[PDB]
Amino acid sequence: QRRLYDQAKAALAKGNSAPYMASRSALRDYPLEPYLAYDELTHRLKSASNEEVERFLTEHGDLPQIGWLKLRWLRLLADRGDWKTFVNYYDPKLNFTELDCLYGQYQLGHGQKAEGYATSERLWLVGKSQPAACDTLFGLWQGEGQLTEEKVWKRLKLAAEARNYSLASHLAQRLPTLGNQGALMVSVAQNPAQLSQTGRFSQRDHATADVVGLGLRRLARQDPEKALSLLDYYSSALPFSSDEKVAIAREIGLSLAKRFDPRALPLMTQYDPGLRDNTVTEWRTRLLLRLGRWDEAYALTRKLPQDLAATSRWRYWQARSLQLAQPNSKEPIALYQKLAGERDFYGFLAADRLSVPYKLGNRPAHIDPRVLQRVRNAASTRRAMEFFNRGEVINARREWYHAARLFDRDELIAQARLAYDMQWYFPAIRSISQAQYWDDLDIRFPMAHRATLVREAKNRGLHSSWIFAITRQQSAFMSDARSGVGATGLMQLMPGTAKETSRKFGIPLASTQQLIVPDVNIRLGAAYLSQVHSQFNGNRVLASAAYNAGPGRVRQWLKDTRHLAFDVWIETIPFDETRQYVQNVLSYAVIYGQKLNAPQPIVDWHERYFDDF
Repeated sequence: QRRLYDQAKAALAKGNSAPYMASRSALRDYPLEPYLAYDELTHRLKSASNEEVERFLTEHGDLPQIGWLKLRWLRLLADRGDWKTFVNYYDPKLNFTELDCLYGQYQLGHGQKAEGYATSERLWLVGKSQPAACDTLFGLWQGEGQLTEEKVWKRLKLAAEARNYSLASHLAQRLPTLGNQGALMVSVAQNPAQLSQTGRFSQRDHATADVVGLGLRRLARQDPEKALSLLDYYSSALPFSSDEKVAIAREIGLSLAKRFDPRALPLMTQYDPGLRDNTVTEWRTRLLLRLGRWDEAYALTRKLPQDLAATSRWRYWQARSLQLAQPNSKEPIALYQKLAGERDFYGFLAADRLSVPYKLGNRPAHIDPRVLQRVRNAASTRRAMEFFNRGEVINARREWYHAARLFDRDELIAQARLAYDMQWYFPAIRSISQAQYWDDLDIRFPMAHRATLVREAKNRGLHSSWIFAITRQQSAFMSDARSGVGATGLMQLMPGTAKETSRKFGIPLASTQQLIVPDVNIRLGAAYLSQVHSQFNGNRVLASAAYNAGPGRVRQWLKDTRHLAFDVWIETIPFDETRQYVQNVLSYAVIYGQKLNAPQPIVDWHERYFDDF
């Protein structure tokens, strides 16, 4: 009929299961019933039989939350010493370190000594604190003389790299001979500038080298110039392995290169001449492009390994570096023509360099309805469908992601289309993306919140395509999206920025929790957008970057320039996030330009060259 399941759900959270038992067989057919079964079993888990739990795991092993039952149940199996059953259900792919440490204890108590050692070492060499279950394991492992001073030293080094200094220190008080260098590693990790006192760190042993090597790699982040100076000294003074040296040169080189210091080039060249490190290789090339050294850039683009060379990034820059080095050569038009077909930032630049139309080619997928029917009738779908109609966004979203976890390519696309048809845009975007079917531009770039975006764009003299592109990159139309560091909503406003932006523009805000309202979020998003637009003279390349990284960052990336090309500037952005972000926004603006029937070239005329001059 139509289900008052909330009676039973209210009974179970908290206390009593009597309504669920009464109701149960009316809900034989209802899809969310097994969430009730789940809690009913979970509250009495400590006294449920094996055969009952095992049976629940077979019948409902498709539930998003089934892993938590396995964790709670396997704790009991270990306490009770019922290892036969523990091992039948312990799954490493749950990623529960409590369980992995429990499985280590099994290994050691049941003959598998080599494997238990290896398990213990694998969980010991971690720079953060581990569960209590692992203390028991590390106790046992130690009691078979495997916990050597070398390994407590190695974990100490990981902990200092993780900046977990209370852990790092506990470990330093456990070094029977190296306790000096342990204390010295923690000092240096906290302030690596102390390495200027070279007399204090010249004790010629491997432990001292470990402290100096860490110190130099950390110092390289904020003072790469000082660290470059000190490298020369310390490499003579101390027994660095060849790999320990290249690891230091890597950080010093990368940090110098991101400040556009040409002293990075000889260092990078000497410590990675094989072009083994992709990141060193890309920034070596980027630094050359910044300095106008086109020939060297070009030579370098020709040496790249297969996996870099195959990218659109370095196909482009091979072509453009040649065009810059040899303006009169025609080898670059061949290279651009092969690339101009790709629907991607670099492919658009290639098409822009040839003055030829961009290639979009919207081509939605041939789907078998026998596949569509199967995915529409899957238990996980039926449940997710029902959570959507109930208002529970997060539960429906949880069900959706988790079913997709094991769907093949055909099924994922079927899933994608089902979500599009509901106007449920972010999950369609998400599913089609993990399907890697990129040609369906209707699903990938839908016109969601069009009224509200097109309105607040005209409001502030901004192009519709550009606001469409920002919110697509920032949220992908998840109205309640939240980032790792607390940026909130469709245009990922930062609580601190939202506060400023509210105050300035006379747009009222109740709270950070109100950033989830589309109409609120877009007003003060599009406000802050026009501000940074105006701060950089209508330059969407600069203005975009500012939106993601702060105008003071963008100002720093503009000193001291003179007639810098826009593509070289974008390519040489120090932050990987902000570089990718800018590239995506500019690309998405092209595409939403076509879909809004207000064409947008990859860059405007006035954006092509800029400087702080």
